[PDB]
Amino acid sequence: MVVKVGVIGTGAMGRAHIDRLTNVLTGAEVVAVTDIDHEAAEAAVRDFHLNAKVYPDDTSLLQDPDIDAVFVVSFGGAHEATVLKALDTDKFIFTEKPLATTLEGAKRIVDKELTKSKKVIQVGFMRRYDQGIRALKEKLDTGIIGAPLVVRASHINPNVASNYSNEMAITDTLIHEIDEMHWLLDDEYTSIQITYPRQSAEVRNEGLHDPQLATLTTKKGTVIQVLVHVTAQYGYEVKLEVIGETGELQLPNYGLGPILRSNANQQTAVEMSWINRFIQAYNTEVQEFIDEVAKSEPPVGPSAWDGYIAAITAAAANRSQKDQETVLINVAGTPTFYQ
Amino acid sequence: MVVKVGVIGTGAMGRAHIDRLTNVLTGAEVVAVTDIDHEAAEAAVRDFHLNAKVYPDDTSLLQDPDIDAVFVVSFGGAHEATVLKALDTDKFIFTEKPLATTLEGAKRIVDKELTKSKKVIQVGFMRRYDQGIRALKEKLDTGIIGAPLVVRASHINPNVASNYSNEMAITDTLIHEIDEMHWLLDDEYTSIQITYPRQSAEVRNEGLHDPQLATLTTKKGTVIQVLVHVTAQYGYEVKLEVIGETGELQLPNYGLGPILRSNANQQTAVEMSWINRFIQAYNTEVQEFIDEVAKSEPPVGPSAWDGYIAAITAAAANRSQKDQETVLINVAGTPTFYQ
Amino acid sequence: MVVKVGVIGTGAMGRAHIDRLTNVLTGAEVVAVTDIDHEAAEAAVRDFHLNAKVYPDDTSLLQDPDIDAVFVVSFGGAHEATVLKALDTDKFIFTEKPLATTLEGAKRIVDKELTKSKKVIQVGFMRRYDQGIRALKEKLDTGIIGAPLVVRASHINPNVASNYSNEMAITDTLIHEIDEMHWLLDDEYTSIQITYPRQSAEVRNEGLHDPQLATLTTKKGTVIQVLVHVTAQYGYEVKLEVIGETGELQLPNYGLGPILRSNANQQTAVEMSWINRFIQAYNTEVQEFIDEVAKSEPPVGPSAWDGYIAAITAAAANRSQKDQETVLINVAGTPTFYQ
Amino acid sequence: MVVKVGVIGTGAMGRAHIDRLTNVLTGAEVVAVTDIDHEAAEAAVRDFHLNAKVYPDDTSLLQDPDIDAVFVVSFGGAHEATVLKALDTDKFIFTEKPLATTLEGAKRIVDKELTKSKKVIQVGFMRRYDQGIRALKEKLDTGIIGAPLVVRASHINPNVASNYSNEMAITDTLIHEIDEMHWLLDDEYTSIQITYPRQSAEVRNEGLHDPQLATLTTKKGTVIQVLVHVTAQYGYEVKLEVIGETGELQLPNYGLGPILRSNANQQTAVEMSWINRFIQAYNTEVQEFIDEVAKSEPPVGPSAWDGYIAAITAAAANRSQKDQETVLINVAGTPTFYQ
Ligand SMILES: NC(=O)c1ccc[n+]([C@@H]2O[C@H](COP(=O)([O-])OP(=O)(O)OC[C@H]3O[C@@H](n4cnc5c(N)ncnc54)[C@H](O)[C@@H]3O)[C@@H](O)[C@H]2O)c1
Ligand SMILES: NC(=O)c1ccc[n+]([C@@H]2O[C@H](COP(=O)([O-])OP(=O)(O)OC[C@H]3O[C@@H](n4cnc5c(N)ncnc54)[C@H](O)[C@@H]3O)[C@@H](O)[C@H]2O)c1
Ligand SMILES: NC(=O)c1ccc[n+]([C@@H]2O[C@H](COP(=O)([O-])OP(=O)(O)OC[C@H]3O[C@@H](n4cnc5c(N)ncnc54)[C@H](O)[C@@H]3O)[C@@H](O)[C@H]2O)c1
Ligand SMILES: NC(=O)c1ccc[n+]([C@@H]2O[C@H](COP(=O)([O-])OP(=O)(O)OC[C@H]3O[C@@H](n4cnc5c(N)ncnc54)[C@H](O)[C@@H]3O)[C@@H](O)[C@H]2O)c1
Ligand SMILES: O[C@H]1[C@H](O)[C@@H](O)[C@H](O)[C@@H](O)[C@H]1O
Repeated sequence: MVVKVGVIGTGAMGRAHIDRLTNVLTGAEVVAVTDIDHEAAEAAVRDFHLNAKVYPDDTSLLQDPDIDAVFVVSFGGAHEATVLKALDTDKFIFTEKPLATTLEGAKRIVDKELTKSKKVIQVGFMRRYDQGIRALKEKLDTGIIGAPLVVRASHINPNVASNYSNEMAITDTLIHEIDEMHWLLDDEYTSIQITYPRQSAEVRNEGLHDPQLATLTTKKGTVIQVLVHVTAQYGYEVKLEVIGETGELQLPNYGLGPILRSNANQQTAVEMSWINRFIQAYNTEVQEFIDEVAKSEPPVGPSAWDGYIAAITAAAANRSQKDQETVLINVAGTPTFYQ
Repeated sequence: MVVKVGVIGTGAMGRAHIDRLTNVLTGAEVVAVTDIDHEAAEAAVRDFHLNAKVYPDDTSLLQDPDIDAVFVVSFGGAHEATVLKALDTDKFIFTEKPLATTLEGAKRIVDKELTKSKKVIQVGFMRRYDQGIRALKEKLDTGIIGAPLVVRASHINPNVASNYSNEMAITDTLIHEIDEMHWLLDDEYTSIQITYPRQSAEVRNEGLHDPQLATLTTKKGTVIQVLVHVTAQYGYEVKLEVIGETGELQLPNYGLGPILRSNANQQTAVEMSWINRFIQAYNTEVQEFIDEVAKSEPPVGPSAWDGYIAAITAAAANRSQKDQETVLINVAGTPTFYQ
Repeated sequence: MVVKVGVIGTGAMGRAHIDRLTNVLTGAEVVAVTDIDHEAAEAAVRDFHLNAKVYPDDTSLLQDPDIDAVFVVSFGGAHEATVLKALDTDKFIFTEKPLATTLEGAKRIVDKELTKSKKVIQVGFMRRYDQGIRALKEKLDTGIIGAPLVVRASHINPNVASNYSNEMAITDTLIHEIDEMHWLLDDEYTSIQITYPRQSAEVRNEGLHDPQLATLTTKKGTVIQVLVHVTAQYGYEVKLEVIGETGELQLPNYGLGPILRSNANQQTAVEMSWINRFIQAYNTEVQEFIDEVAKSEPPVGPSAWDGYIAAITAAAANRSQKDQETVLINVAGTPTFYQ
Repeated sequence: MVVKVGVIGTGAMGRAHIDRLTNVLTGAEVVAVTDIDHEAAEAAVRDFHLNAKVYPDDTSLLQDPDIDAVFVVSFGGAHEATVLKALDTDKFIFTEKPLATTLEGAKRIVDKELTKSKKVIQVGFMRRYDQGIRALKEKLDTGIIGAPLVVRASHINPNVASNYSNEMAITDTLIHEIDEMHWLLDDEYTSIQITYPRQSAEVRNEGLHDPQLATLTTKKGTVIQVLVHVTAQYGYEVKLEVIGETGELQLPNYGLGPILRSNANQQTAVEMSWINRFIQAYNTEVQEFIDEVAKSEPPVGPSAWDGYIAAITAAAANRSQKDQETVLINVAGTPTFYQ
């Protein structure tokens, strides 16, 4: 039997999740939608040929007793309240990142979900589902390179829109690494420091520093060095290297396109779209959520606790962006509810 | 509508197709299976959690009116009779390659299908659906390397089962390249020659020559040199290089796993089976079949005609296997039914 | 103590050898030169600031008692006579390839050398000294991939000059693979066959077929497939893959230049010059010869007998070029003098 | 003419330089040696078949008027006094790194050299002669990736001797990157900071932190992140990546050895010896020195001023090692003498 889904927020990513649920993946149907732009909601039903109700708001959607799960894909600042409303129902909840735009909001969601008899929230950190990143983590966990001492990573994007701010370097971009590293390493963060190399001439946006260097430390002492470079021009690329006691692991060459020998060069195309880079991870992530719902079991993907960790770390990083000083992080031990 | 599927042959690939139809793809349910090994059939039903009938043979399964489409996934030599029996029904038919193991068998199938009012057979030539191979073809077709003069290909398997015969080097293995190159180049064959290099000590099957070299020539004069090496030990690999007038195109190494630096080496894993190497291609081809069946429309993928055309060249190769002499090929034009 | 060298032929490669001997390598001095173009010879003296005598011909140069070794770097057709004269002296002899332009010439040399008390000839087949090619042979010889069954190789050149003939595809280009493969495999050839794929539109030379496919068979059964492509446009490239019973070996990409990420591509440069490609090999080869002469020991590089094997094989290939048919090769057993 | 050389310090590197000068490179002869271990010097003479005088100390050796140049290859701490003595002579001076073990000693040398009628000192920072590193610099200097924003580098070593100390992570290992980067970027340093990640279990030496992270900043604002890992086990490796405004450049994998397909992996060998890694650079660096001396021209390699920059920066690094705090660097303008 089919997992009946409501979607709250039918913009870009909302529509892409609808497409996933409707066209790409198995076992679900979108039967309700809402958007504060009623017209956007109506277009979704129309464009994807859904047999679905358009609700005027989130509150009314959430009272529909036939909806098994909700996807929250509205503006980030709007997640917190909506998630708290859905927690007054029994529905499963897939929220895109962030769990909340403040760490205070995140803690509320955590505290409330912790009052429930079982976990219902999955947060949209898709990196964990990417085949390559997953395969590296698995290899690391065999012990073949010993303990992880240093991690070096890059988050490379070709160009940004007019609306991209200095803070979004953290909240939209580094956030992926923020969720990824503690999971990768099975460790907790103790600090974050953002430093600014010389400013790129390619930056067109007021207040945006690019590139940015993020250094994180963990409780076991692993140091993580992330390069964030969002006006890099050449392509979209995610790089990851783990330095171990006895060896190293890194992500392979990405891409399926051919190797061209021509005009005194050998070359391969580089991905230009993060959308395309992570198509697989999005599919895998959402299919897993649906599969869990379908058997009336809690999600096994990133949780509200993960969302809270990310929120705390992002806020520490936003603080660090002001003065380039190291900010400490102390995250509480995970409630057993979240293991 | 959800397509109700029967699967005939529930070995390695039968199982993989059941898995994908059940857990990954959309719009299908496996409702019946059969295998000459009843235990294998029962194992498939249980391992994939099916509510499926287990029929004692193909003929009984084919006479179940509730089945919309059948998958023929038995030993290659068994496809011919099963496909012919299925053509006595109104079911859609997906057969794995080869269409048959002889030219005469393939021709029987085409002759019978031509008596029907619409086309119902798709053949599992999945290479055409592989994203990398498609990307190479599309780049070739831009003209960037000029005309294709030579193609070099490898079809590498680590080992074979005890039932793998010399003839199967062509009908089970080379058949992929036989179909592929004529699609890739939009050209047809004028000859094939099989030669036998130094026999590997790794061969364990009586009568099997390994490796084998296949030289195919096309009408436009492109020469294709295929290496078939099915006891290679190291891994499963498909390699493709197109030599043009002004450049070259090559398929990249396939791999998701990490690069490991350890013990005086830098290494990456190689796939050990088709099952994972071509998972995308199998998913795509099968989804397309199911989507067509759902509309009660003929398949748009490779046809029994493509199967026959390949069988002509395969039969030529099997003839060449006897004396290592070149065998001429001149295939008939595509009948209107198959255009 | 310094090996005194005379150079016979002071053209492009003659000058390059002079340069090596004078400015790059250790233990030698060019004290005499000759060229049928006297002006070229004088120029070589001035240009390399030599303390050397210019002789009118090879005969007179060869009478200088102070010369320990001669370099034969004239037109290929001139090698035979000069090498035969030099064998009337006790001097060591480095001849560039070919040993002789006919097989009968090569045999005359071998027969004459066999009367001497020690071996004095090294032939300039430099591939054997290329570090990459050597490293591959070495790894092969460890047994790690088992016995070599098939060799796939490419000799890629961007364009040719107007003097380049069909037969030069063998005598100037394939000759390197002809010397290389029997050495690589510790084997003897039994046949060669040249075939012509579709003719490239890039060919501008009368009578030239390009590309050419060369297939060689060996006594142990290994099949060698070489692609010769001399109007390839994109670069100069030497490729080598050995298919073994239990694994494969291939040369890596040549070049030390950086990997560039730019403009939606990842790229490395491709060499356009065979000269640049084989700088190291030429240096290593000549240094070895000099080092042997310095000890008054026989050269240990490719011998007149290797020159003979090359000549017989090349002749067979030029024969095959007429009709694309296989031509047998039965090389006599190696004389103990050459073992 | 032949450059007559004296060598001070005939240990591992001094013997390696003697070997270069005698058996590999052109244009030099070792005619004098000294070592505080007299038996080591005598042994160098025997082992390399030198026609050389053994002197009991540096002072005595420096009085041989037949010596055109001296090589200083003693303990680092002995370089300063010896170089200063040598500057009272007219001989040219090749000193292995470091110029001096204190910045004050380096200044003394600089100050003294500045009084002379020509520059005579070259310092053994061989990285600048490495073909791959040079090719990367050259490409960077074309402007193709825009301005350099960040540099990421690794200095990876398998294991260290029992006498390797924490400070040697800087003075023996990071010193190479210290000289390299300011040259690479044509910039000057403004700061250095050494941080200590998780301590490796592979460390056997009391007080040694491994790995170590070094962050250098430059006047133009480029940030350099170096990973120093000297108990890495797997191999010896130098990595370099330059992140530009519009692209990236990175050094390719080192090695000419083959790609092996075997045992479910594709692999290439990793160098285990620093010696073999930089053999080319050592040869080139020394040949260039000898070629300059042959002409009575000043060296064009790394100078005493480069030695001073390195000593200042190393000193700052050793200071940073105490508390992991950033240390400023402000080197004086380069004297015209050293331009
Ligand atoms: N990689 C990822 O995981 C990833 C990628 C893209 C976007 N996202 C996240 O998805 C969310 C949406 O991003 P987007 O790119 O689609 O933005 P968007 O602006 O296109 O779409 C958001 C939609 O939400 C609607 N909306 C806003 N507030 C609402 C409310 N309270 N209730 C209902 N609807 C509301 C808007 O009208 C709009 O239609 C954001 O949280 C974004 O961070 C995540
Ligand atoms: N397209 C591809 O890449 C790909 C990959 C693997 C296999 N195949 C094809 O799939 C088919 C099956 O191969 P496999 O690897 O699964 O082999 P397998 O040996 O694992 O399984 C074959 C199954 O067929 C059963 N069988 C044999 N004859 C039968 C008959 N008359 N009726 C019913 N069942 C019968 C056997 O008992 C066995 O269970 C072959 O045609 C093979 O060429 C294609
Ligand atoms: N091993 C290699 O890779 C390689 C590379 C280049 C050339 N070669 C060989 O080197 C030889 C010379 O080639 P090149 O490119 O220098 O050609 P070139 O034409 O530049 O020079 C040849 C020189 O030989 C002189 N010469 C001709 N006949 C002579 C004779 N009887 N005595 C003395 N001098 C004579 C010519 O006047 C000319 O100066 C050829 O055999 C060529 O095949 C080998
Ligand atoms: N550039 C490079 O990459 C590189 C590599 C290795 C060594 N080096 C440098 O080479 C120098 C030597 O290192 P090594 O590995 O050969 O060490 P080593 O200990 O093997 O040899 C040093 C030699 O110097 C002798 N010696 C010590 N003090 C002396 C003095 N006052 N006068 C004369 N001789 C003296 C010692 O007896 C010994 O024989 C060091 O400065 C080292 O840092 C540079
Ligand atoms: O049946 C399989 C299948 O066709 C594979 O794709 C091929 O690689 C194997 O050689 C063959 O035995």
